[PDB]
Amino acid sequence: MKFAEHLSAHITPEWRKQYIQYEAFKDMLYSAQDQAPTVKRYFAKFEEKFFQTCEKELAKINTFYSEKLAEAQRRFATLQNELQSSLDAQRVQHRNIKDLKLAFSEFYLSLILLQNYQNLNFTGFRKILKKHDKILETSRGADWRVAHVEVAPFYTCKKINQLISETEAVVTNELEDGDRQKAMKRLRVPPLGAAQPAPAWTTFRVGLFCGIFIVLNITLVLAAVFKIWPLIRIYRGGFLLIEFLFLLGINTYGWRQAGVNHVLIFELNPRSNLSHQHLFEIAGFLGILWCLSLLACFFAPISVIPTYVYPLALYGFMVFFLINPTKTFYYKSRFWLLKLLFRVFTAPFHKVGFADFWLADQLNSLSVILMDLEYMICFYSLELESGICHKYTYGVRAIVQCIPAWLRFIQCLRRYRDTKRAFPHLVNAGKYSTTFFMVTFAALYSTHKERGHSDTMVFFYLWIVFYIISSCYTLIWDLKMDWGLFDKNAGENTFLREEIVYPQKAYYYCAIIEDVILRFAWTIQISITSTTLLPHSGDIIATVFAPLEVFRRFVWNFFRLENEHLNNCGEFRA
Amino acid sequence: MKFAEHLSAHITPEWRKQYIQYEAFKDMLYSAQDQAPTVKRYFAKFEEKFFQTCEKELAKINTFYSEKLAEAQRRFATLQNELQSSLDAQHRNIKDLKLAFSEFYLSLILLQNYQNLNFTGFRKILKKHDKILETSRGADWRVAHVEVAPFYTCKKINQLISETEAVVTNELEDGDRQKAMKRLRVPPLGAAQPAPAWTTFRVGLFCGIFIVLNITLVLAAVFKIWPLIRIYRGGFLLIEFLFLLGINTYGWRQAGVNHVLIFELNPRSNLSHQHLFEIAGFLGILWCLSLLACFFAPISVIPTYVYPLALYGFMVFFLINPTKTFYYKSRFWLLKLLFRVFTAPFHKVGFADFWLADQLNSLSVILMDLEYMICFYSLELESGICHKYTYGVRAIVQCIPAWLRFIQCLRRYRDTKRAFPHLVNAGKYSTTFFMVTFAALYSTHKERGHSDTMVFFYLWIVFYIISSCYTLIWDLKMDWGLFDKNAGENTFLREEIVYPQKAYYYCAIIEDVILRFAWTIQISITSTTLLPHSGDIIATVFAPLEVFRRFVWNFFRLENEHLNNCGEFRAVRDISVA
Ligand SMILES: CCCCC/C=C\C/C=C\CCCCCCCC(=O)O[C@H](COC(=O)CCCCCCCCCCCCCCC)COP(=O)([O-])OCC[N+](C)(C)C
Ligand SMILES: CCCCC/C=C\C/C=C\CCCCCCCC(=O)O[C@H](COC(=O)CCCCCCCCCCCCCCC)COP(=O)([O-])OCC[N+](C)(C)C
Ligand SMILES: O=P(O)(O)O[C@@H]1[C@@H](OP(=O)(O)O)[C@H](OP(=O)(O)OP(=O)(O)O)[C@@H](OP(=O)(O)O)[C@H](OP(=O)(O)OP(=O)(O)O)[C@@H]1OP(=O)(O)O
Ligand SMILES: O=P(O)(O)O[C@@H]1[C@@H](OP(=O)(O)O)[C@H](OP(=O)(O)OP(=O)(O)O)[C@@H](OP(=O)(O)O)[C@H](OP(=O)(O)OP(=O)(O)O)[C@@H]1OP(=O)(O)O
Ligand SMILES: O=P(O)(O)O[C@@H]1[C@@H](OP(=O)(O)O)[C@H](OP(=O)(O)OP(=O)(O)O)[C@@H](OP(=O)(O)O)[C@H](OP(=O)(O)OP(=O)(O)O)[C@@H]1OP(=O)(O)O
Ligand SMILES: O=P(O)(O)O[C@@H]1[C@@H](OP(=O)(O)O)[C@H](OP(=O)(O)OP(=O)(O)O)[C@@H](OP(=O)(O)O)[C@H](OP(=O)(O)OP(=O)(O)O)[C@@H]1OP(=O)(O)O
Ligand SMILES: CC(C)CCC[C@@H](C)[C@H]1CC[C@H]2[C@@H]3CC=C4C[C@@H](O)CC[C@]4(C)[C@H]3CC[C@]12C
Ligand SMILES: CC(C)CCC[C@@H](C)[C@H]1CC[C@H]2[C@@H]3CC=C4C[C@@H](O)CC[C@]4(C)[C@H]3CC[C@]12C
Repeated sequence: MKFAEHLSAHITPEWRKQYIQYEAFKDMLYSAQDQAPTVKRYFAKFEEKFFQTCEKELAKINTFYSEKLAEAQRRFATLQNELQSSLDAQRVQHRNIKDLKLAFSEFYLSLILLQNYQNLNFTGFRKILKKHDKILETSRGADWRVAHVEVAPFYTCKKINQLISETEAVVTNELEDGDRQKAMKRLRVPPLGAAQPAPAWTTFRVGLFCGIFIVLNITLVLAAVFKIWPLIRIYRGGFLLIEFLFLLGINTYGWRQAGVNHVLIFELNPRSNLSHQHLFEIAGFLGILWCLSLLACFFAPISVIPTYVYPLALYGFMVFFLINPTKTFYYKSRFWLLKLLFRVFTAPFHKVGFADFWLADQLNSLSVILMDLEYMICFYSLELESGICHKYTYGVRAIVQCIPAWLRFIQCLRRYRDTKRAFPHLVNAGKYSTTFFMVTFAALYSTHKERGHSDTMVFFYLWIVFYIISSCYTLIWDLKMDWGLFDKNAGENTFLREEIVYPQKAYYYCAIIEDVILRFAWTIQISITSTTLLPHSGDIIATVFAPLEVFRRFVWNFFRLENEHLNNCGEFRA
Repeated sequence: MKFAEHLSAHITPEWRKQYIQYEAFKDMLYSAQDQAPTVKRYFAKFEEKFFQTCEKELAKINTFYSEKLAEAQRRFATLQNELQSSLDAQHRNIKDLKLAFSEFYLSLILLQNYQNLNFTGFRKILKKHDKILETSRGADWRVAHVEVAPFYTCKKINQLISETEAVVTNELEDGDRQKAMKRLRVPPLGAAQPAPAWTTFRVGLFCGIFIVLNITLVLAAVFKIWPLIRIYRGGFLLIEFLFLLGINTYGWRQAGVNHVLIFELNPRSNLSHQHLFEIAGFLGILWCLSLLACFFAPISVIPTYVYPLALYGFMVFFLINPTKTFYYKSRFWLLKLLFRVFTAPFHKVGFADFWLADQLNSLSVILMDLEYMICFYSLELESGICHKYTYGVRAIVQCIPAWLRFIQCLRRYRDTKRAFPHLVNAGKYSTTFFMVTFAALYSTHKERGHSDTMVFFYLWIVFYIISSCYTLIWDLKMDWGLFDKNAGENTFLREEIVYPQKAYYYCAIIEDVILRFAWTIQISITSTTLLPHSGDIIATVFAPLEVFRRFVWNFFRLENEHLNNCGEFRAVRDISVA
């Protein structure tokens, strides 16, 4: 019924510019009919111009299809050579054959993608020429389609069908022991992008969890206004995790809408990947659990059950929700996340891909959870001078604060060793080491504040200068090296890059301003939380700023993924 | 992919028997493949049997297609005659003719979809046979017979469709093709149309808020001047009825019961079950908020009694909102149906009017609560004067829905002139009048020294038994069409059942048996003062049960009505223009 929306929803992002400009053709036809008042001569001239544009688009489609055909043939030849080599070779062999199977599946997916490209282009050409015929009341569009479009190489080439059949047969005969069902179970390509909406049950569950979360938040606010353990420092981590999951669902939705191929960037399975709806569902469920635990703490209806059981259990459930061996709840994604976390926490011993660095950055923005965990350990170790945990600073607190920065710094060092490109990796390593310097100097100042060493005023100046250095370093890296903004090629996009996938420039400008403000706020919050510093209002400031840090990292995720998709800023791809 | 499910979802329900039996062919293919051990000759014999079955299916499909095409041509001829008559006459007539033309176009599109689906199924099943048998003879059979069958080689339907579009856009749309193809487009129909994502999200959000608010209300009641039960029972029953009606719509869609045709709704624009669910969720959210405000009374200045009224007022406004928003089409249709029902004698009784009258019969508790709240406001504002004593107006208001159904049955008898069904139904509704009147007489005479109260008590018990038996028998035999003599396998049922499980039918029968007596007891208790102590609690408990019973009854009555259309192969409405 409507081909503009169906097409745009089915466009392959990386090939967006190579499809027929159906919307442009619509605008051209509508404008031509709008200016219609000699008159027949003008109509004939418009017809000639329209069909010249059609020929140009058809030629573009043909050249793109020919290039993709050559690429697919080369890929098939390479895959056959690899299969022969693996067969000659036959733990390591199993991994090799699995990688070969994955490569064959990816190549088949590419063939399906280009077949869909061909079908969509032909359908768009036919529909636009039908619209031309209907608007201009002429039977010449069909003649033009039959004369050239019907005989165009892109529509008359069946090499892709033969390649698909050959790939299927080869996989079935040399990778699945002659079973076609198993081969097609992995080769089949379901609808991609936004073509397949999320299940109705998933959306209903997301809505149910959102409603329960909203009502429970209202109830919590009412209980707090009306109505032994620090509840803020125990529940801030959970609240931040829920907020991060919700903002990550928003990030995934925006990436899908803007054509940012985060599936390829994150190296996820394109045939089956988690969507924003599932992230919203998980965030809503975790928020429901968090709200229930906090309400139980506020009320404690059961006396036999101590209050401290409620927080622990909540966070225990969360742990049990992530390390569950059973294949019940997002098991594929949960196992992938577990592997990524293991790689990140063992950063120097694994090659650093985009996913590892991205998760390490997320942890950098989520250090408050580790700080709260360490504070809970301190509370259970000593407090259970009364408030000794938050009144003094120790090295363990500083190293716990710097753990995410340490992980990122070691990742950058490993990347430098692997690639030897000193500039980016070492500049990023220094950016992360500014965090170590700032935290150490803040801890020294806090320790010296208690005793009159006479060298506490000099430790404060060092902390101020290193705070400024770290803030400027992080902001510059975020604006220039992460988002790729402030580029010379952006003639029409001031303070941006040449190409921006997102619709509005206001998004980018507000992002720059918010990045600066919340970078300063994040540095301040890290300074406050790492050490005693403000002994009275520090906790409130940290609690207020941590959600702002999560929001800043969410916007940063948006723009970092955008830059990575447009330009290989992270150099994680060939 | 998954062509069996696609065929099941896209088949026209009334033509279910007339499609290619894809699942049956799959069964034959799988059974033959498993039975494979002389092997080649056995395979050839199975292939011959499969081709014979395919030939039978092709002949049946061709015959059905020819019959439907002939019906379409006759309908087009009649429509052209009506158009000529209208031209000779030359607003309501033009609108009715436009509706008839749109319905004919819908029927043509349905027949074309039937043809395309049958051909695609024939191709898919023959491809499956080729794959399983490792032979290409099925493709040859498809080419020789399926691709040359009259049902697939006849493009007369496309020409008829084009002629219909031209006629509509010329003689009705004033030579505009934009107004045409908007009245007659036939978007995806049946269960093949997914509901909007935002609608599902709103349904979920409303359900979650409703659940949490209900939990809060229960906690407040268990841990923390105006009868709240009477005030809010009507609203709770309305919310429950809306939720169960959404369930009814979902089940009708899944089972293929074409409620759209039975209710005479527009096939192109239908209210999905999720829309009903979200409406019920929002109404329940408002009801829970009002109840919580009554309980806690957060605003001291605002009196408690304002909270319910407002809610109900909003509810009324929600139904009365003249603005073209918030299901304005469905709301206006419901308002017209209600106006027809409450003025039954002066309007022709369709299925929708009788169905809504029955729904109101199951929802008499709302009217009773309204009357009680009128009495309380008039008199109370002798403690409990309204509750302790009853009057004739109470019984009359109780019998109102039964009066509506009885007069509808009388009108149906007057129109059709058939005396069995309509007058037996009228007697079954008059039993309610007798029972209510005798209950009221006994309750009135209990307080006074009539000296014949026991006689009226015995009369009330006799007529209560009579009414319960009458309603139960009518529900089981007439409404649900069960206990039919032609039931071969489905004992105590009819020959053909649209729902997957007969256990559902048996459980529904038992539940109706119990709940008809429960509903009669509830009506007796509410209408009079038989049980002044526990009567209110009994009525409150029974009213949701009455709504559940009228939900199950809706299921089975709609199934029974749809089976008649299935037998008649009537997939579209019969439009008459005056
Ligand atoms: C400081 C303390 C800890 C801080 C928090 C730690 C971790 C959470 C952070 C990020 C989660 C991953 C975000 C994915 C981003 C990429 C885009 C995308 O959406 O990708 C998703 C990946 O889904 C995920 O990874 C899971 C999403 C998160 C679910 C949360 C589970 C519960 C966690 C409990 C918290 C644990 C600590 C206890 C509390 C103290 C695509 O899924 P797929 O199925 O295509 O996956 C690929 C699978 N193949 C390749 C085999 C097909
Ligand atoms: C004693 C009090 C009685 C309580 C009220 C009981 C029932 C009213 C609701 C529904 C009855 C009709 C249902 C028909 C069955 C098929 C399912 C379906 O609903 O399908 C619908 C038909 O139904 C409806 O439109 C029902 C409308 C529902 C709107 C909600 C209004 C609620 C108002 C609340 C009242 C407040 C009272 C409180 C004061 C005490 C099909 O949708 P369409 O878009 O094809 O509609 C047709 C529209 N064309 C003709 C243009 C295509
Ligand atoms: O509205 P009408 O009745 O006057 O004519 C409509 C009709 O064109 P027709 O006369 O056959 O040439 C549709 O064809 P159809 O789906 O049946 O298909 P096929 O016959 O199978 O090809 C077409 O859909 P589409 O197929 O191009 O998506 C639609 O385009 P529209 O919504 O604008 O959407 P856009 O594509 O421009 O975004 C036209 O609407 P209008 O142009 O607004 O008036
Ligand atoms: O992703 P992979 O292909 O690299 O690895 C697959 C492999 O196991 P691994 O993780 O390598 O240790 C399969 O068995 P395997 O070792 O005999 O290997 P082969 O496929 O013969 O090479 C296993 O099938 P199973 O026995 O559980 O059913 C499957 O599990 P699971 O997700 O539940 O998926 P399902 O199979 O249930 O769909 C894994 O994922 P996927 O194939 O993508 O699905
Ligand atoms: O590869 P497989 O074996 O897993 O699936 C095959 C077959 O299933 P099988 O195993 O024989 O039982 C078909 O029926 P099915 O299982 O979905 O149906 P049920 O619902 O159970 O009836 C399936 O869909 P479909 O033809 O019915 O729509 C079709 O897929 P696909 O490429 O989309 O074919 P096309 O639609 O584009 O023609 C494949 O046909 P082959 O070309 O012969 O390989
Ligand atoms: O569609 P019909 O032709 O069968 O009936 C339409 C007709 O109502 P009638 O019976 O004559 O009283 C229109 O009034 P009219 O004669 O002044 O003018 P027109 O020449 O038709 O424009 C009315 O306003 P309008 O929408 O068209 O401007 C429109 O409302 P509806 O679409 O609901 O509302 P919205 O689209 O605004 O939300 C009705 O659409 P139906 O939904 O199908 O009933
Ligand atoms: C108050 C100010 C400082 C905060 C910074 C502005 C916020 C509101 C801006 C910064 C980046 C923006 C996002 C950037 C990209 C997208 C993807 C798009 O498909 C939908 C909108 C969405 C999701 C934007 C929403 C608004 C947003 C979050
Ligand atoms: C009270 C005791 C004796 C019996 C209770 C039986 C209830 C649970 C039975 C009676 C009628 C049944 C319904 C009959 C028809 C359908 C439609 C189907 O597509 C889904 C199930 C559904 C919705 C059934 C669910 C179960 C049901 C509601």
